[PDB]
Amino acid sequence: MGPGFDFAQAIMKKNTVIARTEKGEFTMLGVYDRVAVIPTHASVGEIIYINDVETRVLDACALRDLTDTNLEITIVKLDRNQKFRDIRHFLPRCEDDYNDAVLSVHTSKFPNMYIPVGQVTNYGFLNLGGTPTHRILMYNFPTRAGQCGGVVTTTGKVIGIHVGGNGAQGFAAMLLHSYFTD
Ligand SMILES: C[C@H]1CCCN(S(C)(=O)=O)[C@@H]1CO
Repeated sequence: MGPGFDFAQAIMKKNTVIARTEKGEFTMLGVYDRVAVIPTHASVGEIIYINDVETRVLDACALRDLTDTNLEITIVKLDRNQKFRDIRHFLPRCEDDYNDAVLSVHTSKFPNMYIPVGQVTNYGFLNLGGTPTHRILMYNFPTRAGQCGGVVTTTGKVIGIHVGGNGAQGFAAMLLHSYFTD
């Protein structure tokens, strides 16, 4: 409808795949080469389905901060025959608050879904499903099961991936440029 949705659509149409694990179907953001991200609660194994194609996992790393606290981001390298558009220049360098964010989802259940979530708070610490978690962003939208892995954008920035909710608020794990230096 506007430039927020325009930037979100541009990311969804080139930089997302549908990932399926034994824990369900997830929006999965491709960042560069064969490297993508997914919430750590997806429990990625040796094999994953990418757009319903059996795909070997070449590497999978559940990120933690230097306090050894969960970040809820898993970085996956996929045995895929095609590279993602490199979007690392749209990643923030620092933890921040944001205005006017969009959460975008693409699964079998929720295709071509875009949610204007509004103001995004650097919330920081969250007890997420019983697990102490750092670098959490919060937005005031009643997100539901099926939205995990959803991409959070502003105009010009890819800032996080949806990892949970409490029925009234939704929570995303930050994406930082420093996670994807090679
Ligand atoms: C292609 C296989 C990879 C290993 C796991 N299995 S399975 C029966 O779902 O456990 C996949 C079958 O589609």
